[PDB]
Amino acid sequence: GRHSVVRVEGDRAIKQFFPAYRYNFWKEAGFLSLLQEFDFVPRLYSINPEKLEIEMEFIEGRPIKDVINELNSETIGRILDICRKLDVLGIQKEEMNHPDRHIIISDRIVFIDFERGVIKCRPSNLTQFAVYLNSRLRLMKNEELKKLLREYKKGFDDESYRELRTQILQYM
Amino acid sequence: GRHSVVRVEGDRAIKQFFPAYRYNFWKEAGFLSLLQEFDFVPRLYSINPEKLEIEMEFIEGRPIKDVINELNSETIGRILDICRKLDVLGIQKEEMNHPDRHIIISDRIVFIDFERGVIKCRPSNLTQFAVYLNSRLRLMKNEELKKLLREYKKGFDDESYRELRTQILQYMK
Ligand SMILES: Nc1ncnc2c1ncn2[C@@H]1O[C@H](COP(=O)(O)OP(=O)(O)OP(=O)(O)O)[C@@H](O)[C@H]1O
Ligand SMILES: Nc1ncnc2c1ncn2[C@@H]1O[C@H](COP(=O)(O)OP(=O)(O)OP(=O)(O)O)[C@@H](O)[C@H]1O
Ligand SMILES: [Cl-]
Repeated sequence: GRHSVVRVEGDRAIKQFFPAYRYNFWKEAGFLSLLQEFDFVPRLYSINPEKLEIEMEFIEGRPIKDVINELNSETIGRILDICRKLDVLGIQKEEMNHPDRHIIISDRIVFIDFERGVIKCRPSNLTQFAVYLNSRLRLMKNEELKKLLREYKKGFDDESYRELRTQILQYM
Repeated sequence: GRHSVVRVEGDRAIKQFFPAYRYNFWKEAGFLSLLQEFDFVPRLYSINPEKLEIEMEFIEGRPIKDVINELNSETIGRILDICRKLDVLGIQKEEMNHPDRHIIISDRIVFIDFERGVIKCRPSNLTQFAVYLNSRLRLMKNEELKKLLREYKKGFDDESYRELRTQILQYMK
């Protein structure tokens, strides 16, 4: 169930939303704009509301699904850090338990696809990503995971994050 | 000390940010985009990051600074409702205690200037705007307002919004 068609021209990815998804067009544009101050989203080049088209930087890399088993704890911690950033910012990207196509890995790490984003006081980017990570790497038992995730969600502060971070990385 | 120059071509306001305020260009673009589903912001037409330009709908109306003392309580209540809507959405627009130039009034009510916005769990749109209103209309003592605004921030649900809305409007001439 897709909301858009993405084509590539030169160095740009052009995402054209179907007309029934104008709502998602604007959230994609909005959250990409609000995240330009950081290095973990594509550069945004243009919006065209009449065509529901967003033109942005094409990110060269591998999607997380193709290399998840080869990522070192270095790189996993950098991804966890980005999720924590989104949590702190108030942006619930959604589908972070299925980031398969939406984390692009090279020398850098870039997230794509913000069209389902919503603003939330306590987003679920880290906890959703943790579920995906445990499903793919089988780092621990679900109950142990929910213990750590309930601890982070209750505290939702840097201390609670640093504890959860090191605890996920230790299972690697 | 402004962050931009705004010019008008046809029915469009074109806001061009100075290069030192690229950061604010993106917040203006972002929050206008996130608010296009609502009718109280300009339509956004285009962004040009190389020029730090945003092209948007020109809003015809009178700025609130020019009509505040003549606005009726129904109209004030509509403005309060828009501040509440931003509160519920999580968008702190900032400078709502100096909205003089940034609320444009006609048959409709439209807010402009989101370049200083920030996401917050409990924004201060309504609480800042209440201070502007008390400064211009002299509704009550500063201490009374401050109690009412803390009660709103403590509750922050629809019922406690309605209470603060009523408490503010009841004092109007
Ligand atoms: N900036 C980009 N750089 C590189 N590849 C991109 C970029 N944007 C999109 N793509 C590619 O295009 C695909 C489709 O884009 P995207 O994932 O944003 O939408 P989708 O999930 O297919 O559709 P929707 O979310 O609208 O239902 C991505 O999975 C990715 O392979
Ligand atoms: N969409 C619009 N429709 C009509 N007039 C507009 C619009 N956008 C801006 N203006 C006019 O241009 C003026 C300047 O724009 P704006 O206040 O957004 O930016 P600014 O002068 O850089 O302010 P600040 O530095 O406080 O952000 C406004 O006070 C208003 O008179
Ligand atoms: Cl009246």
